[PDB]
Amino acid sequence: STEDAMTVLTPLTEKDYEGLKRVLRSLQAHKMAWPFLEPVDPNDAPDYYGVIKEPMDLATMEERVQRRYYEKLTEFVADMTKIFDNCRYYNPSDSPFYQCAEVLESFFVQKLKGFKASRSH
Ligand SMILES: COc1cc(-c2cn(C)c(=O)c(C)c2C)ccc1C1(N2CCN(C)CC2)CC1
Repeated sequence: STEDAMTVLTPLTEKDYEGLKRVLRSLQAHKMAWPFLEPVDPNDAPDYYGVIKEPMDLATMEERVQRRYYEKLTEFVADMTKIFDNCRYYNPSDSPFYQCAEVLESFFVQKLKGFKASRSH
């Protein structure tokens, strides 16, 4: 209800998408976001799609944001987390992609905390 506190389960409104779009754009503009901007190209990693069952990337999240796919903030955070978890599953810790996931994930958490602090019904 309008009287209850905001949480990760609060239904997202059209208004909340202004902040989600801002957060997503900030990730897309980060210099270390290059491994995640688009789906992994099978030619760059021929075994990838036989290992990673649920791929995710920032362009797919942008499409989902445009379609208002996310009903609760938990679902948005889950897709973002899948990007980084897939990266850390598939790649060794010394991979440049893994290093990009470590910086971009804590940047996402910084931005998400700001989104949450600013949110009202
Ligand atoms: C080696 O460069 C990349 C690697 C990945 C990648 C990302 N993530 C998360 C992975 O887990 C794996 C396994 C990979 C391979 C993404 C993009 C590129 C870039 N392009 C290379 C040439 N290609 C034709 C277009 C993309 C942008 C430099």
